[PDB]
Amino acid sequence: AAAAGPQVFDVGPRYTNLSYIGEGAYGMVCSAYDNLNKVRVAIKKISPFEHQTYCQSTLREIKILLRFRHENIIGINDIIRAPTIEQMKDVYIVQDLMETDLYKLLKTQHLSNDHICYFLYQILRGLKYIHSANVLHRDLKPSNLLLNTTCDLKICDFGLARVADPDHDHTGFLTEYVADRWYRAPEIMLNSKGYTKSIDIWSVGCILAEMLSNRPIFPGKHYLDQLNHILGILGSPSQEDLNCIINLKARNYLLSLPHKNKVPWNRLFPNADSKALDLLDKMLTFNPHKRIEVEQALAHPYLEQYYDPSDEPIAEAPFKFDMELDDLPKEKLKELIFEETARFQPG
Repeated sequence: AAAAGPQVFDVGPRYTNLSYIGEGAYGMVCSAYDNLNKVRVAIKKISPFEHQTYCQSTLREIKILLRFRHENIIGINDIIRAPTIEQMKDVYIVQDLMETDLYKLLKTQHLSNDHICYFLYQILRGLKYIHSANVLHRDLKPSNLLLNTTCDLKICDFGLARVADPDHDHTGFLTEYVADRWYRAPEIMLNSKGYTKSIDIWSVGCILAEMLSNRPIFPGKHYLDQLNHILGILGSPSQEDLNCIINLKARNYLLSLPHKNKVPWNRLFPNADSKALDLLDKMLTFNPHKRIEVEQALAHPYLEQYYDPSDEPIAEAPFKFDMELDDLPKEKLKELIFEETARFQPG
């Protein structure tokens, strides 16, 4: 067994010359030389079978990523696992090596207006496809946008992804949420479980603002501070937008807040392309009903150099039904991961 930071990292014969490249969610990530494609690849070791929760996320991410085929979504090249359920303790997911991500890039690098435009285009092109598959990403943020040396962008990390369920999206005030606070739409704190496509557009809006300045636009320190950051820039919601929040604890909370006026995008982003700010305004709209749709954002003037709807494909095979993974035991989820990974096996 090849070892890395002496743990097992046992990746076939086909993957040699291993380099540790950090610790992801369900285990260790390395780069490795692929002997059959003569390219270096990324390999993620996953060890989830002890915990029903880890099995859930692992299965959901593998099902989604194996069904999707899109230039702007990370693909699975290979899956290495034992030939039997009994011997399967770990799963290794092989993907294209991406030298960096937008989080790492924004920490040190100024983006040109052309880079911001091209990166935003790729994000929306990939999100069009996800949404067309009736899937919500629910955790879009810079660190989940992988980049290579020629600025190709790939969305990753479908750990929080769900089948869209706009009809069952309503919930109480202060409902607990897992996804990164700074990219959460205002409605997640108010009355939304985040089962509508408009939650992803909000996160993309936050990412565009972060690309314009190299700083998060809404870095809230706690759940309610996230709302104060949002309303500090957008201003107090209008009567119309409030009238759409029927939940009394959420409405009366917003009514308790001192009045705030909007901060103009051009004051926050004096260097920014006016078209980028128009589109940003439309993405960071408080009312999710009035928020711009992914396809409208691709059609916005800011993206007119790239916009080509014939080359912005939609999914052949949407997830029409909810993935009822929450009440399956560990053991069934391990069998389903085994079945889902079976196409990569010799034979």
